Amino acid sequence: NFDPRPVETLNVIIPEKLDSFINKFAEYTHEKWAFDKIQNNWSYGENVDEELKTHPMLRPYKTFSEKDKEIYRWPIKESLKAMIAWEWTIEKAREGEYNPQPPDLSGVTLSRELQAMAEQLAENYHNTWGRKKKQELEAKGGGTHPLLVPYDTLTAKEKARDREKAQELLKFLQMNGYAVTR
Ligand SMILES: [K+]
Repeated sequence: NFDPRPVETLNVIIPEKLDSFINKFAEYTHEKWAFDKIQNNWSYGENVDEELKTHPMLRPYKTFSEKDKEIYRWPIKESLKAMIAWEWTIEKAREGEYNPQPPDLSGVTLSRELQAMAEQLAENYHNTWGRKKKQELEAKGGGTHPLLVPYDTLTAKEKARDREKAQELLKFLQMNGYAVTR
């Protein structure tokens, strides 16, 4: 049985001094996506077109409106607000380390303790998805979904996407010299 309760972020305020990290990481996530698109021969085009493989977001993050940057910044803000909600500390302890070439995060090793923190983030992403999914199903007439179970009961394969998202955030924080502790 599954009763997902993602942490409540609505009144959680991110400190001003994280705004710079938020934009850098948003730019990173856009570049990564763009890089993968371009490797499959997508190119800029005014419209999204699956036959022609064009996408209007295939251009520099720097050239976006605030609305389009927000596509990438929103989910990062939601992750940071969950961490702040859980009373984790995020502090800049050290100095940090169209043709997108985003940094490679393959070589970033997270401590066991940060990997443990990634599990709480992943479970929260799963609970956010599961709560939204229950609403979506009810709005459409009812029905079910095989992943509407507690995160801990998921298979390793089923957990991967939420683990990868949680690891990417914690790796980019580390790379930019942030210590994350609880
Ligand atoms: K970019």
